[PDB]
Amino acid sequence: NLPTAQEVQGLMARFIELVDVGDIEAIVQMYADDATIESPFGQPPIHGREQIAAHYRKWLGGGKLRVYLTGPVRANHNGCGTMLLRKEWVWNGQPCATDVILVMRFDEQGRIQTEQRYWSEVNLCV
Ligand SMILES: */C(C)=C\C(=O)c1ccc2cc(OC)ccc2c1
Repeated sequence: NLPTAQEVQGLMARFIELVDVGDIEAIVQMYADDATIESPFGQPPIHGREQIAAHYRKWLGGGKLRVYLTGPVRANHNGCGTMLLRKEWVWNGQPCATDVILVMRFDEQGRIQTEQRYWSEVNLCV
């Protein structure tokens, strides 16, 4: 009854494609109304399309954030998918780069219900 692996792959691919061009309005639509993006920093989770919109607006509004799909998009048949990305930007006045594993869980309507992210900071200074 949930989205097949192929659908998940396509959806996450499209998600990356939407992030690449900074289509925030389109991105927010891919999430469920009560979607949740858990924090990888031990903060309380983002919840609702409003907070998600604000989050993506904040982080993508600048345009100075690069995101590259490094690994292939994998997915099971439990409506869950995973992918490996590299994020590159600069906070304050210090260059920053990190590898990120995104895990997305889709609902029966094909929208993102729960999303998790796992970081691995890239060595740059030494
Ligand atoms: C990349 C430069 C940043 C993130 O991917 C990022 C930043 C902040 C949050 C907060 C949160 O819950 C408050 C969930 C995910 C992220 C992701």
